[PDB]
Formats: sequence, structure tokens, C-alpha cells
Amino acid sequence: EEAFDLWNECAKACVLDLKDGVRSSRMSVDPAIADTNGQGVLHYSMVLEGGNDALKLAIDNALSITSDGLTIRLEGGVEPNKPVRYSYTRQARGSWSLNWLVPIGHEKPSNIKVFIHELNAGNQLSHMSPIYTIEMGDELLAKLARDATFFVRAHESNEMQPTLAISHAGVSVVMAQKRWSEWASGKVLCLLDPLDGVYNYLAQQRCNLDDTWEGKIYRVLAGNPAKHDLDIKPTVISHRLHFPEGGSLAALTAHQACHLPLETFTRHRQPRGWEQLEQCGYPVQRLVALYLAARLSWNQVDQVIRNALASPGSGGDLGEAIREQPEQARLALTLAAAESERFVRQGTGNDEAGAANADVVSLTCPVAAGECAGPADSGDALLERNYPTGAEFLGDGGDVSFSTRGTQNWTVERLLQAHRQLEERGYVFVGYHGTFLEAAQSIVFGGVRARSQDLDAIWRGFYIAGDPALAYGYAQDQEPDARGRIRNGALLRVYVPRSSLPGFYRTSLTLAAPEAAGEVERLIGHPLPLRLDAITGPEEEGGRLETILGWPLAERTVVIPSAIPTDPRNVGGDLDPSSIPDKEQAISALPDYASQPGK
Ligand SMILES: [Cl-]
Ligand SMILES: [Cl-]
Ligand code: NA
Ligand code: NA
Repeated sequence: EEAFDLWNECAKACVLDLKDGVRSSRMSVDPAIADTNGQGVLHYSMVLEGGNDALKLAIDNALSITSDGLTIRLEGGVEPNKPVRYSYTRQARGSWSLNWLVPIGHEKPSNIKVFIHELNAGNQLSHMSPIYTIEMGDELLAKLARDATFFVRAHESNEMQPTLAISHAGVSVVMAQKRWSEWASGKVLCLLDPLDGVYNYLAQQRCNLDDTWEGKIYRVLAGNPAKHDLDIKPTVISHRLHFPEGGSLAALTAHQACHLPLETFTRHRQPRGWEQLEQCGYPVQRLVALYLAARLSWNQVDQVIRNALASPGSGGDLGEAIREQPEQARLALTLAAAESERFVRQGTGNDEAGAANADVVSLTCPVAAGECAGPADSGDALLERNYPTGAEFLGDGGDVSFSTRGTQNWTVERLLQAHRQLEERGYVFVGYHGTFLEAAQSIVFGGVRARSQDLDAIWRGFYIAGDPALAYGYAQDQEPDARGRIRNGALLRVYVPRSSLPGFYRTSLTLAAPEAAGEVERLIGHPLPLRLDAITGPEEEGGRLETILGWPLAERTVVIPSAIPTDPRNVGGDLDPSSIPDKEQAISALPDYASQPGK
């Protein structure tokens, strides 16, 4: 009576009577699937048609959807108290597809993904909602992938006898040939047959999946999932993550500074033994949390750090966290500062206090387009713009990491291969960036991110230098140690898409001159700071050149290691030209920059 069989009755099309109360259907999948020894993703979907605008649906109490015709509200999760909550604003009227992904495997993520596809009259995919993440924990995920109940009830319906029409209800499973990198990014869509081509179109790049998911095999387990023809609005793929107990800025900073998935920080259970999480992740998360609690305006990060390092035992808990890892503290706090500032300047309703707990919206950004903008409803969120990073262009040779002993598994041979791969993907070398070890990890793997800087706002941006000898001066820590030793850093190679070259300008005017600002603004055609453009000019009168990439452009760079090593025995010394591999020099000429504004 109240029960129904979703995958039998609604695989093609069903009309469910809701006039007598909630309707329910058990969703059971072979337990052998949830207990697989490899990795996979169960993709549950259904198309909701007539009656989809006055409905409250739920999978157990784990996931609940409320659709009133204007929005689709989603909430749930395993944790009590305030649940994980999201709200999607309908961009169309009509049918929409409900989708949720449940990962399976022994080292799987502990959350599910949920997304909506709005469909037009012709059953074409017209709009896709952000991909929402809801924390479930391992046991509830097992339950969601074995036996859960689907509930549907009418909600504020204007119908005398409300009904809900469902079509193409079903579940499929994709098995990989363990990496879950795609899961947290826009590439998660590349794992779903029904979405074939969506990533290529929206990201304007091939999925280029690694072997694991490249050789995936998919099977429909029940029902008859829909595969809609596309007619989607050109909107970048986005993810949204809500932090019920706050601390989003801290998690975002840890994720970007350490190159750790964002969702690691929203896990029901903390991972154990994860070295990078224990040494970088949690410490950075804690550092940002401490700074926010001290109610210090992010504009004083530099002084807060100087004071903490100047007098031991000062600054309280925040001061001590800083002293424990100076450089990591500089990286984390300056990254958090820059993001909070952007957040506050986003809208009138955003303030420094709110940046600490705002949802995180992550965008899959095309590198050739203009600036990467988030959806209309992302104005109240922290934003992350993601582009290909050095992590994708290291080539073969084993894990790469930065150390005082040098860059692991990095040789001139490997570099030449990576450089060719970069050319094949449309990138071009524009210079060197020298920095400390933690920043190198962040930049190469996680990607370049804006950081607050102590200089006039108009000159804010990512600083690089065509001459490795100039960049070398910055490839180190900027503070001695208890043993009177400063760690050596790493020299990095910065690349940008060739399509970005028209935005690179040059001036013979020392960027330190009085009329510098005006001349650069004349060249770039807009007021500073730099946006999707760059300026190269002498660092000082009669000196070597420096290049500044506006942050928007900096984010779309690909940065990889240089084969030019830093010297642990001569930190502070000048680059020994004899240490520069001749073959690296051969791939280090710089592009021809524009000396006049565009006409
Ligand atoms: Cl109910
Ligand atoms: Cl060489
Ligand atoms: Na309604
Ligand atoms: Na719930």
C-alpha cells in the first residue's frame, strides 16, 4: 500500500499517489558490491517530473530533499545536531534529475556527492547544479550502498490528489581498473557514463584520466538510468561544501597549502598516520583557527608573525603555533588573509567574521576563458578556482617532493619530458619562482594561490623572474634557526597557457619608478592591480628583470620543479652558474612580451 518498488515500477515511468501519505521503496544492492576489494562509485539517479515541485524526499534520514518549485534544498549526514545543508535555486521549470554518488572500496571517501540536472521539454540536460558533498562516515555509506529506503511525501501541494511521476529510476556502478582525486574535483563527472562529454565541454579540456579510472567499466545494477543529450548552459562545473560547525577558511587553507583534499577536514573520523595531514594539514588548520579566535584583523598577519617570532612565549597559543613552523605559518596565514579579504569585498553582506565559516565553492576553470566566475549563489562563499597544476605535468619517475636534500625523483631528463608535455598541452615557460619548501609543495601540487603581501595593493600578484639567478635569491627560508641555519628552498619553473601571452606586457621603466603605476595601467588597459595580465620590467634601475602575474593569471599557471638545485651548504649565496644544466638553459628562453597597449 504505502510501499512501492522504485527500480521496477519507475525504471521506465511511474505515477505515485501521494494523497494517502508517504510512499516508500527499499533500495537494495548486492552486498558483494559494497564489499568490493577494488574501488568504485554507485551512481543513483531518477528523473522527477509532474509533482516534483511540492515534494519532500529522503533516503533514510541520511539525505533529505525539499523541492517547492523555486529551490531544491538538500540536507543530511551522519552527524547529529546541525546537519550539512545546501540549497539549489532552480534555473528552470519542469523535470529534473536527482543524482547521488556512493563510493565503494576499502580506502574510499566518507561522503556522498549529490547533484541535480534540470531538463528542458525535450528531455535535454539544460542546467547542472553544483556537486554537493554530504559526510556520512564509512558505516552509513555501506548502508546506503546495501539497503536504504527511499521516502517521498507531498509537501504543500496545491493538488487535491497529489502525485509524483518518476522516470528512469536506476542505479549503476562504475568500477576502476587507489586514487580518488577525481572524486573531489570536476573530473568526478568523467567517471559517469551518463555525463560523457560534459566535462570536456565545460572544462574545455579532455578528462585525461589516469589509468585507474581511464580503464573503468560500468554496469547498470537496477532500473534504467537516463542518459540525456546535452544542451547545457556554458557554466563551469562547481562543487559546494558546507561546514555545519564552521572552520571552512581553516580547512580551505590547509587544503591549498598542503595539497590535501578539502573533504578530508569534514570527515566523520580523522584519518590516522597520514604524514602530510599530521605535519601540514592539521597544523595549518589549527593555525588559522587560532588566528580567527584571537579576533585579529587579517591585515595584521605580517606583524602578528613578526611579534610571535620576535619574543618567545608571546602571542599566546597563536604565537606558539607560529614559532613552531615559521614558514608554514607565513604560507597559511597569508593565504587565509588573501581569501578572507576577497570574501569581504565580494558583497555588502560578507564580513571577516563570516569568512571563517562560509561554505567553500570550488570551480573547475577553463584556462582560455576570461576570469572564472562562480554561480550567482556563491557570493556568500569562499571561492577556489581550479586549473591544471604541476601535479599533472611531472611525467614518469616516481613521487616528487621538496627537501633540503633536493627535489626527489627530479632530473634534467624528467624535466625535459615534462617541458614537452607542457608544450603539447599549450603551455609556455615564462620564468622562475624561488621559494621555501612548503610553498613549493603548495604551488606545484595544489596550484598557485593568492597570499596577502606587504606592498601597495596595486602591485599585488605572483612574483617571478626570467633569470634563475634572481629567483634563486628567494629559494630559501627567511629566518635563521636555533642552530644558526636557514633551510634552503627550491627553484620552480612557471608556465602559463600560450593563450595568455597577449596579456604579458613589458616596460623598460623600473617598476619602482614614480610614473611606473601609470605606465603599467596604460599598457594593461585598466587600473591596477593586474588581473589576467602580467608586467615585466627592471626590479630596479639598471637591474635584472622581474615579472608580476596578476593573481587571476597566477592561478592558471602550471609550476614544476627546476633541475637547478639550491645549495644547503651556502644558503644566502648566489646561484653558481655552473650548476645550471645546459639543457635546462636551452628550454628557458622567455617569450616576446608586448611593449604597447593592445590596439
Ligand atoms: Cl516522510
Ligand atoms: Cl644538461
Ligand atoms: Na510548490
Ligand atoms: Na538527516
